[PDB]
Amino acid sequence: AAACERALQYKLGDKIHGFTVNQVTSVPELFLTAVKLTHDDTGARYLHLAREDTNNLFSVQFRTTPMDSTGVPHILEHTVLCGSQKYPCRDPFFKMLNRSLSTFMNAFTASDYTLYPFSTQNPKDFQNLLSVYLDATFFPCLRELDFWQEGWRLEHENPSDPQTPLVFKGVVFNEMKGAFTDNERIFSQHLQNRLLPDHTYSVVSGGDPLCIPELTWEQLKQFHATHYHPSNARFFTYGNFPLEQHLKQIHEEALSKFQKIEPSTVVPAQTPWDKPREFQITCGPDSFATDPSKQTTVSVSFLLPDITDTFEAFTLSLLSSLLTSGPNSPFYKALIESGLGTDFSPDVGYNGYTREAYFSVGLQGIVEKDIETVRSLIDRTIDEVVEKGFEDDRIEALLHKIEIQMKHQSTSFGLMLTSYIASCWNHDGDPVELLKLGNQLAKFRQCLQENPKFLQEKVKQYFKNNQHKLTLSMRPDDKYHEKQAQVEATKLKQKVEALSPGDRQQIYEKGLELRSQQSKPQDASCLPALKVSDIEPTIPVTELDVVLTAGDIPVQYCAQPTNGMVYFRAFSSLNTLPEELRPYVPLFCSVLTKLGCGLLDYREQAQQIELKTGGMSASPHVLPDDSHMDTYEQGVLFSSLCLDRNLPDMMQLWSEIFNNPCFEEEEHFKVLVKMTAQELANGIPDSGHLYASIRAGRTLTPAGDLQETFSGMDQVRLMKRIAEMTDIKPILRKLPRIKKHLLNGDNMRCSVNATPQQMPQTEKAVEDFLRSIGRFKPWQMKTHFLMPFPVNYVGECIRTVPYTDPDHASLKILARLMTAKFLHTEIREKGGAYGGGAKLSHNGIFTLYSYRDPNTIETLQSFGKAVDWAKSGKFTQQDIDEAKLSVFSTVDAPVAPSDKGMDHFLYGLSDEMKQAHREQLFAVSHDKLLAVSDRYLGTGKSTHGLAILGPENPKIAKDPSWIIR
Repeated sequence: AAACERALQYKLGDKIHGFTVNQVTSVPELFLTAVKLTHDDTGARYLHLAREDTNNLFSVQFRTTPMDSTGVPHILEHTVLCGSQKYPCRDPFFKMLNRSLSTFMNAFTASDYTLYPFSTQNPKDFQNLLSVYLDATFFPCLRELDFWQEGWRLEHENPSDPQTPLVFKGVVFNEMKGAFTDNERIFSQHLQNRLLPDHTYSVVSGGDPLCIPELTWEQLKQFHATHYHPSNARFFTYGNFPLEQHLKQIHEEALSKFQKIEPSTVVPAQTPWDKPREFQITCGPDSFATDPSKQTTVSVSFLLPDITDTFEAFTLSLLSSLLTSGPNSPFYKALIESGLGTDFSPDVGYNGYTREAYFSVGLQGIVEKDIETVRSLIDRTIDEVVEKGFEDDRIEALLHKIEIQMKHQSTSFGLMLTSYIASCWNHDGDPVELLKLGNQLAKFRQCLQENPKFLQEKVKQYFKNNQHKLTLSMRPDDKYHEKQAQVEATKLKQKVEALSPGDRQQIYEKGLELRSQQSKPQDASCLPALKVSDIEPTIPVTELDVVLTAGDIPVQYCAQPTNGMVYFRAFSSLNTLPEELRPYVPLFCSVLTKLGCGLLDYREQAQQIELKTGGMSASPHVLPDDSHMDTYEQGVLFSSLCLDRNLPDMMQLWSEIFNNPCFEEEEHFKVLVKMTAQELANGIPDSGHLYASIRAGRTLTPAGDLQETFSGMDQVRLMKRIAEMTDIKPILRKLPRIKKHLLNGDNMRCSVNATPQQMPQTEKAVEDFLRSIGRFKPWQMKTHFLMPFPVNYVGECIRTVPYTDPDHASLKILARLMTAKFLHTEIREKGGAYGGGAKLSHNGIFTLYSYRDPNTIETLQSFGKAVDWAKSGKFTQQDIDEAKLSVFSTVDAPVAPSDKGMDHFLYGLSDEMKQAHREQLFAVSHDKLLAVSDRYLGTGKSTHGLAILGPENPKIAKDPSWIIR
C-alpha cells in the first residue's frame, strides 16, 4: 500500500524499458526510496524518488553551456515553446493549462541549465503532459519565422512603409535592453564575469544587445540538436504513480528515435588567482535616488570550493549565512550600522548557482572616496571574526533553521527538491548526498564538538588566507546610455549597409507575414485533453483515530509521512466570551505569544521560539456549519510547529502561555501594536477585494458579520484607533479577561499530526499538557469607503444554498463557467481591469468581485449582462466540460501533510460528505444549470449585497441608496 515498500523491490541491475537500475537507497528519515537509472542506448540519467505524495512531479533538465554571449539558451527556450511536430499549434505551455488538471507548469533558465517541470495528480493527465513535454522539448517545429519573432530581426518602424529606415526588433532583444538599463544586473553580471574569467561563466548568458544579432537560424538549429538531445538530458520523477508506466512512455515515445552522442559540455575548474584584483565599471544614474554624488557601489568577493564536495559546500554555505544573514551578523553591525551606505551590495552572501560557488559582500550608496576605507573595514571585520569566533546560540539557531527549512512540508515539495538538487546534479554530483541531511548535520555537530576552532580555521582559510579576492567598484556617468546607443547605432549601420534590394524586399515581405502570424487567432484543438471519465470517482480515504483523553477533550491523531515533523494544533471556542470583548481578539491572538512567559523576558522568549519551534501563531477563525445557513462555530486557532525532539519544550512553552501570559509588558507592546497596525494599514489595496467581499457579506448571515468583526475593515479601523491611543493601559486590562474566558479547558479540542513512529511519545506529551492546564432576515446595504487609491475594489454577494445541498454543486459549476467565459473577457479586454472574477464560498455565499476596475456603474452593468447571459444558456457542452475540469482542479487542489486532514478537524466535513459533493459535481447537467440560473441569480429572486472600496466618485455620492461610512 505504501510507495517505498514496493519501491524497495526494485533490484540493482534490473532492465526496465532500456534503463538499468544502478543504485537503490532507502531514506527512512525522508520517507522515500531513491532509484537511479540510466538508459543503456542513450546514456540519459533518470532519478526516481518514490514517496506517498499525490502531487506527482516530472522534471527534465538540460545542460546548456554557452561559449559566447549570444544568448542561445534563452532564445532557444523561448523558441521551443512555440510549436512541435505532432502538435503544430502555437504555445503548448500556455495552451495546455486549460486542457489539463495540472497544479504547476513553468520553465526555468538558470546560468548553466534549463529546467522544464510540471506537476499533476491525475495519472492520465500525467501521461498527457508527459507526451506534450517530450514532443515540445525534443521535436519542436523550429521555424525560421519564429526565430525572427523571438530572437532578433530588422523591422521598419511602420511595417507598411518600406522607405523608413530599419531598426532592430525582437522580444528577447528588448528584454536584454531592459536588463542592461538595470544597474543591479550590470553589477551582478560583471561580478560573475570578472570573478570567473576563464570559461563559460565569463560571458553574458542572457545576451549582450551589441553582440546578440550575430546569431543565425542554422546555429540555433545546430545548438538545439546538440544540447536538446536526450544524451545531454537529466530526467526526474517523483511521487506514488507506478514507475513502469512512466518508463514505458519515455521509451516508446522519445528515446527510441535517438542514438548515443557525447556532449562536450563539462564545465572545467576555475584556475585560482595568485593575487587579488581590482576593477572599475560605469553605469547609468538612477532617478529614484535622491543624492547624485552618493551613488557609488563597491563589493568584495571571495572564491569558494565546488558544490561536488557536499560536506564542504554545506559548511561554507552555513558559514556564509552565519556571517551575513540577519542584523546579528558581524558584517551587518560593521557596515550597515556604520551609516556609510543604504543597503548591501547585489548578490550578497552565498552564491551557489555556478559550479564553484562564491561569496560576496559590499555596500551600495557610498561616496567614491570611501573605497579603501570600506575595504580596510571589511579586512578588520574578518580579523575580528578570526580573533573572536562565534557564539553557540547563533550556531544552534542556524543549524535548527536549516534543518527546519529542509524538513518542513510545503505543498510543492517536489519543486523544492528539484530546485535543491538541480545545481549539484548539473555538474555531475550525487543528489542523494544532499538528501541525507541527518548525516551532514551529525558530521557537522561532531566536527564542532571535536575541534573548538573548526569555524575559525575555516574563516581563516577561506577569507584571510584566500588570495582569490575581487574588489569591484561602480560609479555612474550621465552619458553612459547615450554612448551605448551610439555604439549600437554604429553596429546597426555596419549591419544594414551590406543588404541588397532583394534582401530588403525579403525582409519587408517577411515582416508582413510575421505581422499576420502575430495577429491571426489560431487553433489549439490538436492538443489532448481530459474528459469527465479520466477524473477519479473516489478520493483515497484518510485514516483517522480520535482518542478522548483527560477526561473528555477529544484529540485527533493522524499518522502521515510528515518528514520527521510534529504539528500540534488546538481550537478553543468563543461561546463563553462576553460580547463586548469580541473585536479585540485579533490583537490578543497577535500579541499572546510575543510578550514573554514566566522567567523569560520577550527577547529570550523570541530566542526560544526561534531556537526550539518552527513558529507559534494564533489566528481567529469562523467555521460555518455546512447544513444550516444560520449555524456557525466561532473560536481561535492555536497552531504550532516543531521537530520531534523539541516537543516537550514546545508543550512547556504552551503551558506557560496558557497559565502565565505577561499582560504587563507595555513598552514592547506599544512597538508591536504600532508595527501590526502599520503592516495591516499598508496592505489594504493588495487584499481590497477580500475586504470588500467581507464587508458586503456582513448583513447576509451571522458568519459574515462575525467575519467582518474578526477580519474585516472594522477590525483594521479599530486596531488603528487603538494603536493611536497614547495610554494603552485600559486596553491592556481587557486582555486578562480574554485569558480567563478563552484559556481554559472546558470547551477545547485538539489535533495532532505526526509520524507514526513518534505517536506514543506524542500521546504522552499531549496528555501531560492537558493535565497541566486548568479546567434571521437579510437586508440590503451599500457602502463606499473613500480611500486615496488609484483603482477600485467592487464586491457583490448573493445568498445561495449551503454545501450539503445538492444545488451547491450546480451553483459552483455555474460560477466557474461565468468566470471562464464572460466576466474575464468583458471586464479584462474591454474594461481594462487587472483582475476579475466570481467565487462561491463554502458557507453558501455567492461572491462577485472586481480588482482594479476604472469604472463603477459599468461594473454593475456587466453584472446585469452577465446574469442575463447566464440565464440565456448560450454556452455549449464543451463549456460544461471545461468548467468541470476547472472546478475539479480547484476542489481537489493539493493539501500538504501538515493540513491532512484540516477540513474534518475544523469544518466537520467527512470523506463521506466530500464524496457526496463530488458525485453532486458529477451529476450537474445543462438543464439544471438553466433552472438554477432562472431560480436564484435573477433580480428580485434572492437577496443582494453591495460594497465598493475606492477613490471619490461624484455620481455615487448623489445616490441616496448608498451609505457612506
